[PDB]
Order: sequence, then C-alpha cells, then structure tokens
Amino acid sequence: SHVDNPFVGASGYVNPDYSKEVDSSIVKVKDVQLKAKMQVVKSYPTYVWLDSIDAIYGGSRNAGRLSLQGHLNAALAQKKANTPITVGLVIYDMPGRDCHALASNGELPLTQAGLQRYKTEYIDVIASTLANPKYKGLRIVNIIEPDSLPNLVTNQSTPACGQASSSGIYEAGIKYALDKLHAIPNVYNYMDIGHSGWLAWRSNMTPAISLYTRVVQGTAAGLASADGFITNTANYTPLHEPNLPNPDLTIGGQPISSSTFYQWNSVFDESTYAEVLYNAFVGAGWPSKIGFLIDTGRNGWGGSARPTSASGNDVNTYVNSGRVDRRLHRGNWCNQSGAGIGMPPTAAPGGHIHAYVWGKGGGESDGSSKYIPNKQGKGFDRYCDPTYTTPDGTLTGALPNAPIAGTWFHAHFVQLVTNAYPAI
Repeated sequence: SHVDNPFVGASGYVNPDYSKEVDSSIVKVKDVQLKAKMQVVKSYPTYVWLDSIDAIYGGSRNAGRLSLQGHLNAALAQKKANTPITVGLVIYDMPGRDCHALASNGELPLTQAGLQRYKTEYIDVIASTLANPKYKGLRIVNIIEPDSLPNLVTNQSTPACGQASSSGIYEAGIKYALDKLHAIPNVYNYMDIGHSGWLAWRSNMTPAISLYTRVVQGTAAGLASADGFITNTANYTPLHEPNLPNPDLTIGGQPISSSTFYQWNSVFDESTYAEVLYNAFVGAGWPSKIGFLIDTGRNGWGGSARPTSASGNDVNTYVNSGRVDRRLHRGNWCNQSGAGIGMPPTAAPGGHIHAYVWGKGGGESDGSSKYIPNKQGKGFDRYCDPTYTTPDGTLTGALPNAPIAGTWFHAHFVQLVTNAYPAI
C-alpha cells in the first residue's frame, strides 16, 4: 500500500477551483494564443491549501471553494483505471503561524489553548476525513506546515519566533500532525524546509538538521512519519541558475557567492539546496530513500529577457548579468514581478527528487498591497507593499494593486504565464 514515492506512475488531482480562477482570466484576454497557454496551465495539478479550519468546510465558510470532502470526491472522479492519483494538500494552520511575517493571517494563537484547537478542530477533522474508506484509492500528499520550523533556526531574534521555540508549540504541532496523518496508510507527508539555503549556512545547519530529526524522531513511527521534504513552497527561487554553476568562481579575487545578491550564501538554486539537505539528513541517519519535492509553480524566471550568459570584471556585474532570478533581494517573497511559471508538475525527474509540484498555484495572491475590507481576517503585510523599504534595504518587488492573500491576481497571472520557463 504505502509506496516509496507516491508520484511514480500516478496522475494528479486537478482542482476545479483553480480551473475556475484561470477561466476568469481566459475570458478577460483577447489573445487566443494566451488563452491557449492558460488552458494548458489549468490542466496541471495544483495543491489545495487548508489555511484555516474554515478551509476544511468550504462553501460559504471559504470564499465558495470546495470542502475537503468535495476535493476528495472530485479526485475520485479523475482517477484513471488501475492508475494511482495524488491529491496535494497543504497542512497550514499552526498556532502562531508565520512567526516572522509582518502580518500573519493565521487564526490560532500561540498558546496551549491554541494548540488544542489545532489538534481537535483542524488536524483531527482532516485526519478523520482522509481515513474514510471511500478515499482509500487516493494517495494523499501533504505539505506539512510551510513557514514554520525554519524560523526557529534563522529568525530566533524575532520575538514571536523565539516564543514559537521556547513554548514548544511549533514542535508539538508538527509532531501531532505527523502522528495523525502518517497513521493513514495512503497519506504521504513531506516536511516543508524553506528555500533560501540559509538553513544550511555555517552554524545553522546542525540545529536545522537536528531540529527536523528531533521532531520527526519523537513521533510514534519515528523517521517513518515523514516520507521526505519539500523546498520552495510558495517561493520563487529557480530550479537551476544555469549561468552561475560554480559559486566559488572568483572574479577580482572574490567568489561570486560574495556578490550583493547572494551575500555569502553558496546555495543559488533549489536543485543545489535539495541535494545539500539530502546529504546532511543521510549524514544524520535518515534512510537513503528519503525524497525531496520542489515547488516549481512560480520559479521559471523566463520571458525574452532571461540571461543566457554571465560576464563582468567584478562579482556583482557578473552575478547580476547572469542570474535568472531577477529579484531585488532573495528575501522578497510576495507577488513578485518578472516571475514566471516553472517546470510543470513532473514525477520522479531525477535523483532524490520525488516530484516537481505546483505547491502554490500561479495567479493566487500572496497578500494584498493595502488593507482591503474582507471577511476572512486577511491583513496588510508591508512585504506586499511595492513602496515599502524592507529591513534588508531594498524595495519589495511586489506587484501593485494586489488583492487579499489566496484570491486571484489577474495581473500576476498573465505575467506568470507570459514569463514561463519552460515556455507553455
């Protein structure tokens, strides 16, 4: 029943809510070739974010979206005979969610009372829904709480993150999620582990690896509770930086890793990141068969200005000429301009990569560019404000006139399709 890599030989569930979002853009554009590229984009599986208790129930409780059961019912109707199918879910309601965000939309407080709600009203309801014999023929693939554990390693100076650590609540929430979800034999769990590479940098690697190891080892099944890891969830870092294959290359006596853009971080892309983590986890005693997912929904960095080479007599000129990631700063995560769709969802593309997945479907907003009245409790994170100067000293790169988090952003969508790499 429980196979090593649930993506092998399997189709994927195509979410009709994402299709309906895409359709809303198709009818606005008169370019029939662009319409066609959008038809193709909505043919790909996209992950379903359970970003609140309300998201489990759908309907009027969640902006008209399908309930969890509605998703699982639709998945049944898409399953081909004698062919497995994966249903992608994002488990995303940690107490004190997004401790490093300027404005988190997480509903649950970072308290023991918050944790008990997480257990009873969120995880337990999801787990009992997934355990229904009606759905035994589906393979459920979970992205486990993005934007949670890595902050305990890199952002402990932020008070909310220091408290997520010292309270034990993040670790308690992950353990409970893994215990209840791994107990269902057709459920596969992939631990979110960020994207930047800062988790692997210098004195961060040991606490990062030991943190993930300690949390999963303490579950009932130990390391078997996690089938693997996922990087780049909802972010933009490219699969490869093809013009900068060697971070140690020196120009003017300095390695290009020391350019402004990388700030001494030798991990330039998600392929390098996943391999660095894989080797470290195997070094910590994880089984060699662990797999990595990479979210490639918005990390293509294509279009007609994508660099094809690198040149320059100093590391900054060189790196900036050649990097396909065109962001002002690798810390800019919201509604990024210039970004394009990346690799389509792809099973077992090579090595220890179990799959390329569209963790976040391109076109949905990362947050509004102002505070917009809404009934979902979605706020205004200045990292979504195009005019905001971040603590890193650059603007955000976010697209202007953005709607609230998790709702459709037509202008970003058109841009993402136009700039797809590979092209649609």
